[PDB]
Amino acid sequence: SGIDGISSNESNIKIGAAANASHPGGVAAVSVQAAGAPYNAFTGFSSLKGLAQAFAAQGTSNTNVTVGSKTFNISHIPVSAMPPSHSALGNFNFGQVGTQEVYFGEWWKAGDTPASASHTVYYAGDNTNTTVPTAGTATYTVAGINGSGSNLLSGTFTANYGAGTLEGTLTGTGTAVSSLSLDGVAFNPGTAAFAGLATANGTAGIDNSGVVQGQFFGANASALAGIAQFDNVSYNTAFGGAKN
Repeated sequence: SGIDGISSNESNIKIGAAANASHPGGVAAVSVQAAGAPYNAFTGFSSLKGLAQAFAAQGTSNTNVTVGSKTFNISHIPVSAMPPSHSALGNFNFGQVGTQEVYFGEWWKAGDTPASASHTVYYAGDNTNTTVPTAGTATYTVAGINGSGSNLLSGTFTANYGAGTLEGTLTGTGTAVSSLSLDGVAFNPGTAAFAGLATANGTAGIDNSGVVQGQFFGANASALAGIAQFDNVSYNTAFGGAKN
């Protein structure tokens, strides 16, 4: 019980819980494993939102973005906008699913781009209260991050709880990925973790090498989050969704 999540490269990014919290295990956090001490500590995403607000005049941003009926708080933290002593922490773009304890995002090393091998995607959320129905259907409004803090992928995912399948496609402009389609993404009915394959289209053409991993979160599966990794790392994407 507590924070669950996945990173596409644990040499660069690990997810966990913020230490010394009022809710041990309940505050989603991220560690830049690519950095040495003291830059590799686990920092709560909530604190990173605060930094993205605090450095806004220098080029970071924190914005409540509406996608249909849902709000996704987006934090954009490029190395170029942060003081030199923060260069080892690298570049972040991440989102929060509403006010739920569910975060999803990406990272890459200082001096790299999202096309570089260090492009890493992750999600993190509190599993403590998660339950998933064993029957019926629901839809989610989903936002995706792919190499940008200003242009998001968006779409609707459909959860078939009786069949144990998650289906749908995200689309967007201004990112390497133009469309991302779940292929056989599935879960045991009544359980939270899902995985499968994916196909992206975009500025490099079709890439069907995608592997998707994620999970439902919250009472009655009020949210979901996950990652999609491809042979072409510029297509690596993190996503989060709120149940409609």
